[PDB]
Amino acid sequence: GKNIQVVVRCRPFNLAERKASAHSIVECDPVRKEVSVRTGGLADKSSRKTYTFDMVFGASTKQIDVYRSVVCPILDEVIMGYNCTIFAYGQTGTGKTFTMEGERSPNEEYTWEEDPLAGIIPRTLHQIFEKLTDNGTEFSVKVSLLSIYNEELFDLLNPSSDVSERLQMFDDPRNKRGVIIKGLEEITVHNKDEVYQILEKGAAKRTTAATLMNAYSSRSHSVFSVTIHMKETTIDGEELVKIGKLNLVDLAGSEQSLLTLGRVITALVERTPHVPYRESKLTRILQDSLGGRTRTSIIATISPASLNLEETLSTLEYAHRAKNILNKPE
Ligand SMILES: Nc1ncnc2c1ncn2[C@@H]1O[C@H](COP(=O)(O)OP(=O)(O)O)[C@@H](O)[C@H]1O
Repeated sequence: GKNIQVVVRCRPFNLAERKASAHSIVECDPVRKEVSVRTGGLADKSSRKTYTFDMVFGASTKQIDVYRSVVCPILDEVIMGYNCTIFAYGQTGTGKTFTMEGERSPNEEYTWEEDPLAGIIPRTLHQIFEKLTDNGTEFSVKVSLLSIYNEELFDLLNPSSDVSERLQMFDDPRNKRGVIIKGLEEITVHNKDEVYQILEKGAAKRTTAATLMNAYSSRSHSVFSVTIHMKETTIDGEELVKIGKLNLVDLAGSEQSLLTLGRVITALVERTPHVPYRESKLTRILQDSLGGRTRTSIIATISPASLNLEETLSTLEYAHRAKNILNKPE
């Protein structure tokens, strides 16, 4: 079965949309894995758009269910020493941050499974520290967070010297599918909770970028990379080294790297040779994590409000395009 999982997640009405007495036009059916939009400016009951995906998560879907479906199979591959990428795609205010970062529950117990509102990124770190420690495998975990705007790279974690300088990138001679981003701040994570500091720094930096770059907030991609270094011995000296990399990507709604990414995924899905990784910064950076038949995931976040009709249709079309799944009968 395809190693490229494409899922749609529709959030619930917030409260503001409630004040604007927003109403629903999106029809979620997680059993048939279909999401339908009911069009009609002057009220239409003779044409509704339906899409099918690998998974459809309605408003009541809890974080752990999204995580268990999308991330678990993938983290499995990363722990085996492979490179994988999980994308979050959708316009602002649809649910990427909630899905990718979520809400913290400090002062509480845990188990990567019990955290009620933790997002993919924190929960991933949470499962990593729990899984590898229970297994008794020696490991280290470092992370980076870069931004892509107007096909230029920006380090969102570098402490000093960080008010506008670009990161440079060039292929590196010993992994033709990889590239080297010199100067890219890589922060080592000693315990799961340390990720919150990182995300805040990233967020602050992102807040500044917006005051310098027009529509940054809606035209930037972020790649949050977590590298896992593992090693197990055998009281004989036999060492097994595994280095895994998981890219958590936040894609800006289609309201360049986005164009090339859809052609690459489509190409991987259709098995067309010559996947155009080189035609954008994002696809060059992730090339080595969209390698063999590695596992890939794309979460499309949408709003259930009629007011976002066009945006939802936009997001859905893109997800549908990346991996075309034929609608079932009836
Ligand atoms: N599925 C959800 N369940 C409860 N609240 C959600 C859910 N998804 C998003 N939200 C809420 O929406 C807002 C966050 O949206 P956000 O994730 O930032 O969207 P985007 O990723 O487009 O920026 C907060 O109110 C957050 O609590």
